[PDB]
Amino acid sequence: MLMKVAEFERLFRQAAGLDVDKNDLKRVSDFLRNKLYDLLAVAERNAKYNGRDLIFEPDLPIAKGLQETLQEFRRMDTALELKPVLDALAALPPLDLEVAEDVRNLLPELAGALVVAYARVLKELDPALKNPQTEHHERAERVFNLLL
Repeated sequence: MLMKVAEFERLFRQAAGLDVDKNDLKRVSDFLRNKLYDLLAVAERNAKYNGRDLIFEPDLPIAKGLQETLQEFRRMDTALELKPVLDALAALPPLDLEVAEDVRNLLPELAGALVVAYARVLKELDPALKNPQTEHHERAERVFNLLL
């Protein structure tokens, strides 16, 4: 998974006051891993367009809102390990281009930002519910699919 079960739990609680079900975490991890991979796939296309053979941060399609969510995640002081994120991404097809060092270091933070945004979307679907179940996750995925 992108991070430890305890880290996912902590982020859902910190970001949105939600008690996430441990049973839904593997699906959350896989879903967000796919979104992160797709940010890198688009970044690869952008790097090539700019005549480069390496992916830099500006190549990742990060809109202002997600950039602000990333800053908020950074300020939660949650140091996520790189290896689990790289291992999760390696589960999918390799990209043609490698990424710059600053991008590699940004990956765990982007994984955390995606969890913060996902938790907050899940909360907005039912502001009063503290313990969302699988059905709510299906709706949160549909929302994420519209933009990422």
